[PDB]
Amino acid sequence: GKLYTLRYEVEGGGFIEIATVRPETVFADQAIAVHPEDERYRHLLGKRARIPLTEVWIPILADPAVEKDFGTGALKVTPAHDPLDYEIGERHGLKPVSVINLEGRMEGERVPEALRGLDRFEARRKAVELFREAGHLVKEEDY
Ligand SMILES: C[C@@H](O)[C@H](N)C(=O)NS(=O)(=O)OC[C@H]1O[C@@H](n2cnc3c(N)ncnc32)[C@H](O)[C@@H]1O
Repeated sequence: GKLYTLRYEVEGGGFIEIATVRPETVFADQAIAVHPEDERYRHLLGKRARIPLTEVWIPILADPAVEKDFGTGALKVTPAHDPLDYEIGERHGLKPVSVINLEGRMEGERVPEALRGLDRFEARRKAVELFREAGHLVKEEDY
């Protein structure tokens, strides 16, 4: 597998970078969480970030469960698809949004048209290319 670092547009200008090994779940993001003491993102608390390939904006919020040394230190939170995110979601009242159905296929208005209906694994590969082509892929690392 690979680790992808994506740049999400920030309200007012600029970007915040997030790392993930599950690029296909980006569309289910409900928040970007950062540790309240992280100087890299403190000034972004309270502003919003736009999910790549969508017109959806999500809050950049503070949560002490975030590890500054993991990934970029900025954690994309998808309550519907990760157990820790679910807890962050509970702490902040986030609404879980799922973009992968029980049969394992991508679904939902927030999912890019070219990805709807694809099985999760093919969607992962394709999502990376859509991100790359659109200028959201900062980098990729091999395990
Ligand atoms: C699917 C995403 O929405 C999910 N947040 C996630 O991180 N996906 S992941 O598989 O790339 O990440 C693996 C695990 O490491 C956790 N993790 C990654 N970065 C951090 C961080 N900076 N602080 C705390 N946990 C982290 C993720 O929440 C998840 O539990």
